[PDB]
Amino acid sequence: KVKLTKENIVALLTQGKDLEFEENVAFNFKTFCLENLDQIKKMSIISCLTFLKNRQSIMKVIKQSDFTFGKITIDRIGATDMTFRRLDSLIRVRLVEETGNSENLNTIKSKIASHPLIQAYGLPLDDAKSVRLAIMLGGSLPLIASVDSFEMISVVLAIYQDAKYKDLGIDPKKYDTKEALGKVCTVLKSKAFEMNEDQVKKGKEYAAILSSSNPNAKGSVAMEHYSETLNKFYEMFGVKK
Amino acid sequence: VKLTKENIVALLTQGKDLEFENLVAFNFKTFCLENLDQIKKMSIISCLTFLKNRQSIMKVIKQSDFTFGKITIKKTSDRIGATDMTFRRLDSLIRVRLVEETGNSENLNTIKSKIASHPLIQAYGLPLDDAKSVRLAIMLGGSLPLIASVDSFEMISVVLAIYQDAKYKDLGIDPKKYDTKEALGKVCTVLKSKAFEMNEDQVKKGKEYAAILSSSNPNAKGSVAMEHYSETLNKFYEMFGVKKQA
Amino acid sequence: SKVKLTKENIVALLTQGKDLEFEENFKTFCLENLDQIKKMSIISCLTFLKNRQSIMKVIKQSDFTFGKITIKKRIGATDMTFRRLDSLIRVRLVEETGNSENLNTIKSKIASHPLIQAYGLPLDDAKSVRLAIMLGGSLPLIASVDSFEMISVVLAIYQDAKYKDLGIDPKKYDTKEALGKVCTVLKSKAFEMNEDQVKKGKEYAAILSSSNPNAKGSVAMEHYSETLNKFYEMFGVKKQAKLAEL
DNA sequence: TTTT
DNA sequence: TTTTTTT
DNA sequence: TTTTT
Repeated sequence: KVKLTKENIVALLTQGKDLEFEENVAFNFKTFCLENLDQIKKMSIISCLTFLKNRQSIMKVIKQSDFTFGKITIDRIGATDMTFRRLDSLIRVRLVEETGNSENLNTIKSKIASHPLIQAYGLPLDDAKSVRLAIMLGGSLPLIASVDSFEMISVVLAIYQDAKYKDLGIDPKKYDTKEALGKVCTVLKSKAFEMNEDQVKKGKEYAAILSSSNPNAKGSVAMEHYSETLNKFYEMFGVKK
Repeated sequence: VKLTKENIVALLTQGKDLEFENLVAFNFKTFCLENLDQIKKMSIISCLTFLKNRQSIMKVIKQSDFTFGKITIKKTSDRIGATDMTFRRLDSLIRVRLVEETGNSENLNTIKSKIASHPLIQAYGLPLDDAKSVRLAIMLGGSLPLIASVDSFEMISVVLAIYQDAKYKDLGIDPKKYDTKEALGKVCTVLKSKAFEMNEDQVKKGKEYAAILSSSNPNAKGSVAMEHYSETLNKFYEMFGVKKQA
Repeated sequence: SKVKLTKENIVALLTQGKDLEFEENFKTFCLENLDQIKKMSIISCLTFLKNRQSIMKVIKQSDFTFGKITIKKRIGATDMTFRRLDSLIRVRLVEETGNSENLNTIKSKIASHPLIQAYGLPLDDAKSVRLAIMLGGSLPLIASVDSFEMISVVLAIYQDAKYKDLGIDPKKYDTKEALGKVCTVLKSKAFEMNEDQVKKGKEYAAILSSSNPNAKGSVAMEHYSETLNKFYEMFGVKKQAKLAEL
């Protein structure tokens, strides 16, 4: 029995030797969060929301080459290392904190109505919890779930994305929506997180806003615009609209 | 500011408030007007072959960067430009090209004969008598949201979209692979975006197509299980007790 | 007129006014590179299967090179891919079940693999062990190797039927598409299922029928199975109820 | 607006 | 519903 | 514990 590594896999396939892989250190993002979060709080709240909006756009440019910003620069990742998903996740955790201040919250909610991911969910933007979910959308749920009080909002969003992946236009091949939820629970069990009635009810408040979201708007305002004519064709075919 | 690497380093390193912009506004009708001439250089028999072998042809194109003539599919990733050529954009051009040829008697006759053996055809039990019926056949399997933006193709798109929506069970359409409500929903967005109005002429035109669809004899399945294989496959489903055959 | 479907033929289809038609091997790939994999230990092979998913991520980490062979992660017909490696090893392992002593080693070791026991597959004879080697493999690839046709397509059907019981996610693995691809392979080699091949298939199907399938998602999701299911049903149909006070 |  | 990181 | 819509 040998530790599962990259150099062992090349030897597995090239040698007549009998090899097995131990399976059975430890990275904590919450601990990582406590460190680098102070550094991201020096970012402007506006600079953070631009990051969320251009996430995929910013990502492609960063992946062009070794990307260096300040003293940190973004294939086995060390526990102190900064990753794009880790940068994204810090920025999201940071922003949720600002939803406790009314002045920042108004700017966030208003600007947060203009995200590409937002409106696609058709998520209602009413209270602070409504804003936090918007900040949550598109983030690395396995990472963020490890931060305290972020456990339920993470696993709740994970299930909704798993359930409604079609409506949300989520390609299961591009994004494994089951695996994501599977990973979240792995993280919660590592912190021995237990889901009590308070956490579950807290989750249900989160869950409510997600049910009230409307994943497809444009396609449902044009259909009703032509519904008089559309329904006349429905009727000729089997069933009556 | 324009999105660059130096603006991103300033986003993360400065207490300054920064902004940048994302996707490309695309209009298939314009794309069609441009690239349709390049597709007119294909043989009509070659076009129907493309349609008949759609899935097979796609996979080969998707193996690598595919270049033909001036056109290149550029494989995938980095999103898609409004000027760029895609497989679906290619497929839809070929269908649009074919539908125009239905104004010609000799061409109408060759297509009608050649397209009668396609797998998607026969699955609909579509009768091929007149020109309008043949257009519907060319239409089958095509990207209705793309083709609908092209002039005069609005009604045939939305009527077929609704029919697929009503008869999606009879047609053996998997709701997970193809959301038949979403598809109709996209077509109307396209029609509404060009301010298409359904007057009595268009509605009357729509009904001419719809008539052809009621008279059609829709058939589920029509997959790649041989007439030699259907008999043996279902014995095993029954062995697992999961066959509905009788 | 009728031509083989290739990349140069598709360019000729689109760029030439000539009339072209089509009208429709890994086995060859198998005969070549399998000898490279035969130097592996049978135990090393079973380690590969057991640790399939984990090893894959390490391989997908970068361009993976072992011996003369390298996995990039475009693909040549001769290039080696992860699935091609996995399928080679599974074919290799099936050959070794023709030897009684090796059959014991495989039977003993593979009895502890996660996919087995999830199937609740009983391990008695050689044919039972082959099905065990078969689990999780690429059915369309392995189907192209001779004499692997029936075990491939029978297992493909069992999975299409029992995907619910096996805890198989239709989103991650299209259980119909897989079956569809296997038959496509059989038709491409013009495979015929006579009474004997079906009799052979029925022998396999029997063993899968005698199996008792029990699957649960990973380790942690089963630990949280009681609380998790409560959340799925709240996102069922459509509901917008808010909860106000006065 | 994509290997539907 | 052959080629891919498809439980 | 990664460029996962």
